[PDB]
Amino acid sequence: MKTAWVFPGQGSQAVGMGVDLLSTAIAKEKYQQAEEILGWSVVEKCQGDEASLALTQNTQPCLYVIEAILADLLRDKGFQPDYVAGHSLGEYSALYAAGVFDFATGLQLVKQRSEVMASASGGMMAALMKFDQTQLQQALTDNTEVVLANDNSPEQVVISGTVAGVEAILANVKARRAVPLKVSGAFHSSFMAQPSQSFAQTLTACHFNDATVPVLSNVDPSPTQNGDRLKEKLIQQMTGSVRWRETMVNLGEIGATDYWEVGPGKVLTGLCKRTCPDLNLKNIGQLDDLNSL
Repeated sequence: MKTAWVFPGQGSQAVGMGVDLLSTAIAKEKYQQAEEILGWSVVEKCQGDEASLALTQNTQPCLYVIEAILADLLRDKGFQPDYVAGHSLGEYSALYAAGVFDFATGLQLVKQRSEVMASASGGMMAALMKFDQTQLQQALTDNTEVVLANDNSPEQVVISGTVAGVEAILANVKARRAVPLKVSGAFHSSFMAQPSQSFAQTLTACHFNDATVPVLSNVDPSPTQNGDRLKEKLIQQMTGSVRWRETMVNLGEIGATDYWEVGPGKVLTGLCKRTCPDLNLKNIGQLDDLNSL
């Protein structure tokens, strides 16, 4: 048996997430750490307005803090990961889970990362479920204003770019539904370049430990544990595509028999269903999940 822990990103947040975790000493502590580092309470913010929670400058550090808490809760129960990965923001949680940086260093990175992306608005992203893979390529080949930002499952991708451009492909690629994401930036595309290049200055000055388990990174989901290759892949992540489909395939084939989504929602196990359906799925995002072992 080999188990992957995978960490969900933006879009998996829901109101009330993490709040039941608060009766554990581990959660209480890290929440207080997050509060001193961030200047606001993650618990309080997770119980706020829905739209407000979805603002990426709230969502990202909220998801990271909760996911790091879940990882440590899992550890305390004795469970340990064989492989880690995370979807966009999730990668940070995965990196913390793998010893690459400590809790606090990670939260500071996430905080800055999410500020950059929140201020780096202008453009737009949309998701496509059940599309003509052929018609997608024609609409994307030679397209300077629209790129592929997530490759999530054979049935699903996310495109990214100018408002005009993304609306176009929407109307002239067979598929529905085709749903604008609740984000207002051209994330995971070259539009993030100038934003991604100041944050990269910050990232390179940060020492990365080697990982205690294999990390499969978004831009290159081949397993590795080298601290410097992982930083390199992470630095590349903000302008680059999330190869999550390939992440799951790599998992299933390098040995992993089980696949645990460590965080709120069912998005990453949902994806795994229609990609590697012979893998065993758990969703660990609530105390109730933890208690069932």
